Amino acid sequence: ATFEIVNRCSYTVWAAASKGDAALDAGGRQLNSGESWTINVEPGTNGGKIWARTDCYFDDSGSGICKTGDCGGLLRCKRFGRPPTTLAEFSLNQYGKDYIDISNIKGFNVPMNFSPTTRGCRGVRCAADIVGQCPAKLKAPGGGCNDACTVFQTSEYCCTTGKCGPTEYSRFFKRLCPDAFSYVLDKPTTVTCPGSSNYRVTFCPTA
Repeated sequence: ATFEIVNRCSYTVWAAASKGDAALDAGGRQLNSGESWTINVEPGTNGGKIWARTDCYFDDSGSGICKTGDCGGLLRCKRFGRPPTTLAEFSLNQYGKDYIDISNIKGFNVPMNFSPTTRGCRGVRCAADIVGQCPAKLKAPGGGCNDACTVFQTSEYCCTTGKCGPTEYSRFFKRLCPDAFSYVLDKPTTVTCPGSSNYRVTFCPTA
């Protein structure tokens, strides 16, 4: 499957793509404002994620650091990124269908639209100014808006036991972005697409 990743932000981002235990395609790449990078994701990929990283510095070997979404200091991500990270999430060719969503469970750093470029389903978007409106206690000093689990490490925010409910913090993310997961047990906003659909992830779709 192809995923065209487009940076419409006025700032550079370093896109990342991983399924947690491996990179998807090259795993990461710099996208200056306006640039597009198309990756190929193997059919059947389960639990894949794409996200933006901000304020990165990498040496000639591809090692360094980003202020949001850093994946073990690598330009080419092999693992998931450090919160806060707005997440485009997908599982492909799962009993014949693809499943996509956007999640704020690991916080928010950059607004995004995640849409199919082929027919059969709609896209999802979280493009509100979550960082600007972020509750004081969730503001990440390194940049972005942290989720409450990251900040407080409680069973209720992290849904450790699996019986958690919505919280004042999850409701903030949900109010700003109704179409993205705000906590682990949020009413699903996952979209079912035809198996083997193709997609486009756009950072700063509206601004």
